[PDB]
Amino acid sequence: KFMEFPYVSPTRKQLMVDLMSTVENRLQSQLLPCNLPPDVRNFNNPNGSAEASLHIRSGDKSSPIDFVIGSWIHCKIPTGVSLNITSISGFLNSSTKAPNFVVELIQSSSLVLILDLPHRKDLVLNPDYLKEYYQDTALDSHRQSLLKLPEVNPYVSPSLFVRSAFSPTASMLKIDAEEDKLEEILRDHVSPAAKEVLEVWLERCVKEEEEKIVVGEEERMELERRDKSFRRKSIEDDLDLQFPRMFGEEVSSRVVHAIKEAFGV
Amino acid sequence: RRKFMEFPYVSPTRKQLMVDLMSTVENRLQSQLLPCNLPPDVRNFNNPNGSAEASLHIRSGDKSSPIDFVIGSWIHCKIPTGVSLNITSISGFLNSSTKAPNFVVELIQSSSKSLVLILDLPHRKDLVLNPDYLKEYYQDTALDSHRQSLLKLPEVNPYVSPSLFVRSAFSPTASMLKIDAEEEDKLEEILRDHVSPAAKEVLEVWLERCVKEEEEKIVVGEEERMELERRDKSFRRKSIEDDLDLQFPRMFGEEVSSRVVHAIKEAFGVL
Ligand SMILES: C=CC1=C(C)/C(=C/C2=NC(=C3\c4[nH]c(Cc5[nH]c(C=O)c(C)c5CC)c(C)c4C(=O)[C@@H]3C(=O)OC)/[C@@H](CCC(=O)O)[C@@H]2C)NC1=O
Ligand SMILES: C=CC1=C(C)/C(=C/C2=NC(=C3\c4[nH]c(Cc5[nH]c(C=O)c(C)c5CC)c(C)c4C(=O)[C@@H]3C(=O)OC)/[C@@H](CCC(=O)O)[C@@H]2C)NC1=O
Ligand code: NA
Ligand code: NA
Repeated sequence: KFMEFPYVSPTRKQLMVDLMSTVENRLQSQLLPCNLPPDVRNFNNPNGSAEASLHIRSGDKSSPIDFVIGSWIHCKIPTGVSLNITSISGFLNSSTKAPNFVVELIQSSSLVLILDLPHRKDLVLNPDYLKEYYQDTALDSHRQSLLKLPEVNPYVSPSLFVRSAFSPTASMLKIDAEEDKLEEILRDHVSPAAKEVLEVWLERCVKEEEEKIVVGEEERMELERRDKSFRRKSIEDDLDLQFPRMFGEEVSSRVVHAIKEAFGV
Repeated sequence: RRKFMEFPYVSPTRKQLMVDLMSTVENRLQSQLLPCNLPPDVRNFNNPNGSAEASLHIRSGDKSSPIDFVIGSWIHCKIPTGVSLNITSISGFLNSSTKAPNFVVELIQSSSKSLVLILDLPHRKDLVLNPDYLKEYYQDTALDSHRQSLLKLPEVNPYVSPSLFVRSAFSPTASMLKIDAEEEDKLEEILRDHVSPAAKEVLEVWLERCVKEEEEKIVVGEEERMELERRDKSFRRKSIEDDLDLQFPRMFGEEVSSRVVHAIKEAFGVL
């Protein structure tokens, strides 16, 4: 269990737990046991400059879920600075068309937040999917709400892919600053927002009893290609050239092997 | 009784940018632009009461040309609020004989508070599915530089549209900007010193890297061709039934709208 969240702050560490828990609970009926070798559920750099923990529960069949993943990456920058990442991502299989789920707190020095329900179909070709999963809900409210905060501004990634892989309502934020209020921000706004978002994913994207015969060979293969494309790109950009570094060639390869396998790539 | 290239109600700087822009297009694509065949009724029109006045300019592309058609326009309208709305724009649309990006530049001044600028090379293929399309037309270029460059200016800020559709229909490098204040004096400087160069450079990459002659002998495969067709349909469809279908009957009265919306839907090839 990576539920320890060692290096993070209590407030941050607390959000990750509530979030992860809700996930595993509201979904027990459809999630399988974590079947990762202890060698992957927890790993670090030989020299001890970086430690991490992974948690991956795959979905049962008949279930709309492909798999879920939680993790925290703690590293020590040779510049004396410490990088700490904590995330939770939900991936759906092609038996469903509904958006995925992702929340991430990223802090190298301020703090970067990523909260969103990643669309799984082209929104320009499918104007109805846009209406169904984003207009109707209130995903945009959470983004705008967080914006009002003075020490909170829009975060635009250096990667164009990242920018396009996220939905129009996705919350990509850079919260500048000074513990004190930061933790207040997390507990009073971020968490409420993050939990609300996850809420919509569960009750409207995962839970369901409508999809008879729907999603035919073509539309379905469409999804598997797009999901595959996305999953591969993101692993080649975040792992392939960032892991051999943080934990040495020995580790990465085996951890990235597991992941690429978990991701079907 | 104003012509398209007259741009009556806006300012000199804005008016000049729109003229330079449309002319560069017309001059640089002489070889493949067909002349405007819009009836007088559609080139220029207004609401019988005098509240709204508009001018349209559409040049369809010849066959063998990668161009669907280019359209230029300006809408002047006086809101029951006592305030006036002015929109000027130029869009370039490519047909299925190519996969290359489209082109758009729009200036929108609803209130006397802010001028909204929309400058982008709208993508025509899904970027997550086609990462190479993303690398070819966006990374490789310097399109994002225009966006962050213009953003440094204190008076300039991000403009996030009420419409989720609009938010997705644009490329990640698009410049969706909200330019501050009515400090006429400084506004005119920005458009003159920054927006103009930015737009002409953007239009420049469209002309020489999306449209550009060279070996245009590249045939869009059978299935890629159909996707483009479908996605272009969807986009145009949405775009018109959102901007025109809900706003025109209001601005110029049912009589004119149906006439101009009909001409537009025809040039966009929709049903
Ligand atoms: C839907 C799921 C996901 C999305 C959308 C996602 C997005 C982003 N991750 C970044 C980063 C990142 N991620 C990880 C972990 C990780 N990545 C994957 C990918 O498949 C997996 C499975 C895992 C778990 C093992 C590390 C170690 C790490 C960085 O060092 C990097 C970062 O913070 O640098 C400052 C950001 C790129 C930077 C940018 O904005 O230009 C970008 C925001 N990461 C997702 O997991
Ligand atoms: C590739 C081409 C185009 C793109 C991509 C495009 C995008 C946008 N137009 C908006 C608007 C808009 N457009 C027009 C004219 C017009 N629309 C079409 C559509 O097919 C045609 C053919 C024409 C005739 C030339 C009017 C009158 C009008 C508004 O009142 C509205 C606006 O700004 O209100 C403040 C924005 C809505 C969301 C927002 O507020 O951010 C959004 C940014 N408009 C294009 O023309
Ligand atoms: Na703010
Ligand atoms: Na600025």
